[PDB]
Amino acid sequence: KYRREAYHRVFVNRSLAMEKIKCFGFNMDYTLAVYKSPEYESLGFELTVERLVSIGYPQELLSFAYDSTFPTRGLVFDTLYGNLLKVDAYGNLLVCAHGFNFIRGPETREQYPNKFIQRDDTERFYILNTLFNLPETYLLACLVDFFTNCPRYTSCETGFKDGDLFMSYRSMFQDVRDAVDWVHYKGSLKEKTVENLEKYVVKDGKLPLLLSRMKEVGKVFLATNSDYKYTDKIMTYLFDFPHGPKPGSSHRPWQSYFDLILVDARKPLFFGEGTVLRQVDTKTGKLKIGTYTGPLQHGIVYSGGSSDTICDLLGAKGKDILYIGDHIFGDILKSKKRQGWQTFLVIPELAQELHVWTDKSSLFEELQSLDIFLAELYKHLDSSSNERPDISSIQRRIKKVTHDMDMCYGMMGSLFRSGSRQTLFASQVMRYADLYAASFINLLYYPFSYLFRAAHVLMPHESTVEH
Amino acid sequence: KYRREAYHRVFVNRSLAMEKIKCFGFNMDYTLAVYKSPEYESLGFELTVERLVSIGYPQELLSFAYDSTFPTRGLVFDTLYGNLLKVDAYGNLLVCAHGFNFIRGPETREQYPNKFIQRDDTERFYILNTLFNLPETYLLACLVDFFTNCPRYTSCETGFKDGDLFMSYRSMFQDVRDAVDWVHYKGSLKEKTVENLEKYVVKDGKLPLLLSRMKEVGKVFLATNSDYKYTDKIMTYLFDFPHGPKPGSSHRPWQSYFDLILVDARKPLFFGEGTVLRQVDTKTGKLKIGTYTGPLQHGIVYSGGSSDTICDLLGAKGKDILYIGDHIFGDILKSKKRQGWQTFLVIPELAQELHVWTDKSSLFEELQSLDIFLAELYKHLDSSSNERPDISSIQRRIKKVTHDMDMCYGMMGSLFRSGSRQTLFASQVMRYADLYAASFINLLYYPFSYLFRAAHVLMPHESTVEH
Amino acid sequence: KYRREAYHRVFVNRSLAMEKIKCFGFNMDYTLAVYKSPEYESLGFELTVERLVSIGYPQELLSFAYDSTFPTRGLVFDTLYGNLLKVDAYGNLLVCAHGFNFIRGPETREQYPNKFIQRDDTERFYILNTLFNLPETYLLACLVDFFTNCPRYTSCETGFKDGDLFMSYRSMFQDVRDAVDWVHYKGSLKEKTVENLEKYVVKDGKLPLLLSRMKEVGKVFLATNSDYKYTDKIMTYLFDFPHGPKPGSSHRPWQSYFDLILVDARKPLFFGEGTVLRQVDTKTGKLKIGTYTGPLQHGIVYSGGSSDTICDLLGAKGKDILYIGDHIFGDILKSKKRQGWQTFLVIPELAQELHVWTDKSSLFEELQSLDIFLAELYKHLDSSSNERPDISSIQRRIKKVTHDMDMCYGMMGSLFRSGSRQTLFASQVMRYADLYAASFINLLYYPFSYLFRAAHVLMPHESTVEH
Amino acid sequence: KYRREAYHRVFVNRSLAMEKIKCFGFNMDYTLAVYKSPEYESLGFELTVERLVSIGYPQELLSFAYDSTFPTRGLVFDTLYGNLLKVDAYGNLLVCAHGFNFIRGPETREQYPNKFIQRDDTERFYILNTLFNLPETYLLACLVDFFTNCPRYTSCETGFKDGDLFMSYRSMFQDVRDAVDWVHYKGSLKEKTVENLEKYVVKDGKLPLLLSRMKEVGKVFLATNSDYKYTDKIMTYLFDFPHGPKPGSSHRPWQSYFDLILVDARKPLFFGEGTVLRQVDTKTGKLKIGTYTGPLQHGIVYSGGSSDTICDLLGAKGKDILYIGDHIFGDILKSKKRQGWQTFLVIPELAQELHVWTDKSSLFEELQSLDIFLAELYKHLDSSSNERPDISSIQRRIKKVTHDMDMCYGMMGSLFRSGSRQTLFASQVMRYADLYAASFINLLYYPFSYLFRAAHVLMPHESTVEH
Ligand SMILES: [Mn+2]
Ligand SMILES: [Mn+2]
Ligand SMILES: [Mn+2]
Ligand SMILES: [Mn+2]
Repeated sequence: KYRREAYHRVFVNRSLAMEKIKCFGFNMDYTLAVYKSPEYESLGFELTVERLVSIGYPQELLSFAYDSTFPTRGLVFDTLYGNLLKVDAYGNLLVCAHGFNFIRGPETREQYPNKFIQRDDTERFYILNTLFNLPETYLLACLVDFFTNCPRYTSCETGFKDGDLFMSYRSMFQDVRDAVDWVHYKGSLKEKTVENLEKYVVKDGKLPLLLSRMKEVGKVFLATNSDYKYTDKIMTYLFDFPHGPKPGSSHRPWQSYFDLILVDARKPLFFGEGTVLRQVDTKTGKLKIGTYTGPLQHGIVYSGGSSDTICDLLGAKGKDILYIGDHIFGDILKSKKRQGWQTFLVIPELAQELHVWTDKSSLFEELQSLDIFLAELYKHLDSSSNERPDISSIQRRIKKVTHDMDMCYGMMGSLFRSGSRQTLFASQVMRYADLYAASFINLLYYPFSYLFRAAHVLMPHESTVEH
Repeated sequence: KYRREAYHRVFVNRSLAMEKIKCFGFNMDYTLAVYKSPEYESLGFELTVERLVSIGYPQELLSFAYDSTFPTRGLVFDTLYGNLLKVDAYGNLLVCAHGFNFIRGPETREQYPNKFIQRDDTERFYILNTLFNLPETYLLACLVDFFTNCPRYTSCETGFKDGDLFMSYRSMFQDVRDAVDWVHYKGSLKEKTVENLEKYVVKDGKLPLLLSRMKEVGKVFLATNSDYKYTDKIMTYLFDFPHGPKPGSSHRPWQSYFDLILVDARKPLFFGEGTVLRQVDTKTGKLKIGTYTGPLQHGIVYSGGSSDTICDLLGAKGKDILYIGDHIFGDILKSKKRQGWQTFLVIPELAQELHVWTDKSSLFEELQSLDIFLAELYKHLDSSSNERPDISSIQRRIKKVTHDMDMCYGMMGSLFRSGSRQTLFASQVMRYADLYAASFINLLYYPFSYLFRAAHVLMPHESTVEH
Repeated sequence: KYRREAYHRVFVNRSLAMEKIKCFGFNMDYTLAVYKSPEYESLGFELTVERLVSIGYPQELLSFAYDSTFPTRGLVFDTLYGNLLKVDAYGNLLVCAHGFNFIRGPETREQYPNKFIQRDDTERFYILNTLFNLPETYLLACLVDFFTNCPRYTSCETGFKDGDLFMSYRSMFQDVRDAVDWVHYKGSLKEKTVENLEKYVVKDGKLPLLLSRMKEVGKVFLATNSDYKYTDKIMTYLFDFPHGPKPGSSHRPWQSYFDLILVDARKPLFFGEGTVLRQVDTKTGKLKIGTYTGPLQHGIVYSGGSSDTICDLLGAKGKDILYIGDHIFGDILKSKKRQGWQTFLVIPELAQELHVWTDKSSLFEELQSLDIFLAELYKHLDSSSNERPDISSIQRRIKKVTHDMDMCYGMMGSLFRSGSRQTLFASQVMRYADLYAASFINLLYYPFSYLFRAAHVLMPHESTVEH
Repeated sequence: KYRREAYHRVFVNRSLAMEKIKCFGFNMDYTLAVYKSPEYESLGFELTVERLVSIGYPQELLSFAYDSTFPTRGLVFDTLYGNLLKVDAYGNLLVCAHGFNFIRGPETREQYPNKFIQRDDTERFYILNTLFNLPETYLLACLVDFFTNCPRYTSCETGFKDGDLFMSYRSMFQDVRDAVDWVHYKGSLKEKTVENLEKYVVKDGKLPLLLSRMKEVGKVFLATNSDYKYTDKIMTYLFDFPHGPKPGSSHRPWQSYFDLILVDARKPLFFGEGTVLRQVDTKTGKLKIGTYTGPLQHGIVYSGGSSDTICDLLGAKGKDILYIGDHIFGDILKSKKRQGWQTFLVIPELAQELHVWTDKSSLFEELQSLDIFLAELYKHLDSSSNERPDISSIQRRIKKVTHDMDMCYGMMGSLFRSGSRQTLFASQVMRYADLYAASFINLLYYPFSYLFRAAHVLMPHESTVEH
């Protein structure tokens, strides 16, 4: 079967007829504005450590340097025990690292009955799904690791003693949750991003190309959580080329690419009741007291609003809308809110994941062989056979190799799978995302008539027995 | 790769080393005692209809004949709208049946906001998961269909006018809930099973052979929900052969195969608090005055108890126990109760579903040809090229062929999937079962040294890109 | 101030000028047709018990005798714990009865977190508001009590073991819900009422006198939920006197008193969408082939319809209509449906409750003496003085005397209050009813020019400080 | 019966034994810290207008001067129509003012079907319950009034046109909700309060007196939403006297009056799950990284936390706690959260209310007379009488007089009642408050042994018929 080159591919959870698509919606941060890596994470990391120091934390935090090779996205911080957990779709622990000390085997079960956590218990466990969580994730490890090995800190099971005062991982987590939040919304993160854009944000003429062709088959809108001063800066840079969509054409403003522009969306509340629909005065970047209602002329820019409001202005309905973004949402209203958008989920980790999947075929093959052999020793055996062939050295070599394969993805494994088992993150992707790729940009390699036909997912009795 | 024949396979969700199994636990009903189909469904069906009529439902209910080709296990009854729903792992409706009229396409949105249900509502939706639910599934369809088309009944959104009386589907469903309950627990269902065991229950000497071999390598126990009177009749019939485990050998009683036997288990409550541990007078079948607990001397038959008590009585830890059964439980206590068994789930539908996967390969292969060709019509295309090639006709042949395939399994399709999407049921199997096969009997084809290595389950970007 | 005798009074929640009333609407059942007590309760009680037994409840249910001294109208059945709850306007438990054992003091907290229920849960709690609910109230108590104390039944938190069967209170309640429904709508309850009208229904010539006088000053209509067959029997019995309105005058048919008559009203649905407006063939009692709508010529008897259609047929606006009845509705459409009637609510308990307020004044006055004295023991005291005067004994005499008072109204006390706190029922009366009396008949003592001026309802700082 | 002087009285909704009280909890803002009136409201008003001007609103807003005689607490802003509504306990409109134009009579019904609003519809209606709402309330009127009469503004039904731009009352309301919030939490409101304390906050040596006696019979805690820098300033001023509790005694720090001090409570979330329990470093007023757990020694000061945490540290249970405050809470968790505090609700408006109730007895009397007379004209009348005595001039004089009585409380009537009918605010008081007074300070006139015995609330048939 013909398939495009792996790195251009859009992958398909649920089938989707692109001719049917009338409106393309865009997330900005980490979707059109891909922040550069590991620079941007380093930036967030350092400002968060500097905020933690300024509010009391010890100076050794300034020795911390963000390491992009530790965190995998989607881990669970357990504020009871201070652990970064990699669980599966149902709650089973696949990885448990205390600080940087990976708890391997039976001693996990000591803390976690049945190697199992009830991931609905959000008072105890915080999911770290988003791309911005990456620094917070490495940081939580650094903090747990440092205090655990710092002689002036007595480690107990839920935190650390220091004389009369006790700092629990729950208190420690909230300080980190505050700092992070403070950095995003009151620190210099936006500011220092906007003043060295070439170091932090990607630029690529494929962005104005693809959006322009999208605008010839349908409408294009932007629904971003950032304000207008931030969005104007970021979007001006992404469209700063000495031409427009194609070489030779005049450059045009980034606004000219969107039928509707909405900032201050307040997602996910955006997707329910919303906030009052407001309008931004594009000169001050402040909200106008008035708001222009009616037709959909260009030059207007909205703040607040609702999915319904955006859908009414565009004159669409949910299934006419392909929402393109890096965030995974719930369906807490899908059973009442009659309107339901399609989804394209951006998953940047896929780029390096696909490199491992190809550039490391020797480990996938050699696992295939150790399983061939295994399935051969037991060939002529049934329950009558009482032979116990030694397979320890084999069972050893499968661990060492699937661990090697794991570590190709970094110290916390693949985003989508630990060893054989799938992650909780993979399931949310399969639940939420009709389409997904490493960047939406890969839509450029598909015609807008394209029929995306879902990939079959097989249960064991389907993947391992022939027709 | 070498694989055992499809109909002897045990399938592996999570990997398992059998050499580490020190106890084999058995469900009785629909595990060891496979009731014959469609006879046993019919017998429950007719007694339930007969119980309903004896409380006032019209005499036309007696014209019903149970029909095995309609129900698929695991469907959801909507008590609001009187519909049988086949949903996916996340709540997406795959199939809506009001009685026998299948709601196809857009008028499902009319009743279900995004073709979606919030299946966490155990006041509106009822899962029909179990093999005993099959009659009650088909009954619900018949009842809603009859009152819909009976001229003397006015049909409403949420029920029927029965003259001056309003019969809500929810009130009608609880009537069917109580009748099934009453028939199983107080009617003639058990008695009419015992007095014609050959008509209702499967027999096979493979059962004592296997259980004899399990007792060579580990302890063996029976934890059933039935009473000892019924359990003696059933287990004695199943072991009525003019020889013991092998041919030529002396027959031994069915008790002799179990180091522990437990009736009145009251699962799932069994698996948490439980009930008081009782001891059955094997003679009367009534409970003893006390309970001689202590040594594991076979001859004692317990009533009630808890998972905890079995493990103590057998002197074993959870991970030593492989619990063999046909019921899917939830991990509601997995995060606290330090003891957690391994599981083998018996899924009988697998036999005839494996038949369709093999004797209907004309359809799988043709759908694949329609997918090779589809991919070929778009080989040289991109967002640049604006050809709109007509695919509607071939896009019609894919519907008819996936409908034909879905219909190879009955009117509600495969247990595990609808066309391409996986069923809620498939995912509950995935969460619960370490191993699964059409019958537990299939263990007989594997050495008890076997390493069951799990099947890789691929995401779209895994199944669709090469190494 | 001059007031009419207590037993002739009409009480005023919201003020009303009768001279502005242009239509008088009548509920039939338990308004115009006051069923005799305890005979009619008994007759429904015995048929419901007899319906339950015919579907499998034990024969001891036939030993039950309906007992008028137990139930108070407006109680809440908890389907979880099988309790009859008397709560206040905000959800505070005043009284908890498991069967006939009254839960007093601290073990109510054991079942109810703050002696409180979230009465918005129409899946767990059921309000028993209506005069037809009285039998079903007492029945629920008997049933829970019998299975609690019957030796062959094991009692659980949420139900009973009926041998191998679990009978939940919720499942037991819906059985009683359907039986009452069936008895009213399909059993012999109506027929056994018609064939001994003198035993079951009150008669009084004050009824035609009043309705004759209303027709002098305004239009008059009947909007009942019963059918015309039943309505003819009932209304003809009520008007069977050997004279018309006054003595000496010629009798006239019961129809002659109504400008419009409406059966099969299907209230409350009547009050919104409604049903199609139908016309009854007065001869057969079956529906005509069509409906001759138009002029208001008396002789036409309608079926179905809506509040809207009555107003159109009478050519009147809501505020012209005074709806006389015994049922309390909710303001679920009051904020949109521009049409809203005035209301007179019939509360029969008021007769004997007015008796206790007058013939038990020995108790009210003594409680007041205990309050004068209590206030006297603390006259010269403040946060300065630290005397702790012993009041426990007098604080005991206040309990026994408020219990004695509460018991002057039956085992569940007054309809409107428990000791000092007001009942949920009292506040629903307050929300719904403009006027209220023990019977609508009491209008007869007021001129149709009367200005009903509302009673001031004082807050503590109003009732307890002088001008 | 003996009663203390009206202005010293504590009023009693539900009975409460003060000997039973172990812990006294305190709200700060508007409870211990009574802000002076109308100065403090003026202050908030002006800063909010200045914030509205700075973000775009027209300069004429600076002409606004806060008028304390317009707002009554507890009104409903309807963002659809821009109306301040005074409704009753169930949704019935008692007052409707558009800006300063009081809609009186039938034209209300044009906008409000049945003079009724569904007050649960919080997307449309905002309740203005709190003391801080007073300026926002007057302001909403000023804004609606100004734009309505400003020639350059075209008034429509849901807002105002100004050429191409439309400003809806919903957009207008959110700007006011923002400004207000901004003033409280980022403007100079706290700041300018703290720098002229003698103009804004009341001081009274009865505060340290009463708290000291409370500390001799039980524990005292503070649970305030303000931070520690604000709380220290405010509390130091309230206890700035040249003595301690009594004349002649040494002054002691305000902290010495509390066993537990909690700031940053985040009520009402405080009363559910809470926030992490933190500790404040009393020198910086910033949060310590550590937190001291264990005994309850003085010198420690908490931030965040939970009702449960405060209750555990104090070693109490809900009914041991009398929570003293000016805010009215819901019981959204009262049906699950096992712990439930008693309540003392501070209602400052009561001071002036009680002056009207006494200093204006001539209007209450003259209404009593017009009702005596009314009840006399209709004395010798029944339904036989067809006399229509003219009572228009009387019915006129009752309106003019109950309007005069109303206006003694200000332009929007009493806090607790409009004319005869009670307000929605009065009902929440009766639901939430076990005790209430104009200031908690009145506890000083009651012994701590005092039994507060609820005031009887009477239904019409109880207040108007004798024993
Ligand atoms: Mn984003
Ligand atoms: Mn079973
Ligand atoms: Mn009625
Ligand atoms: Mn306050």
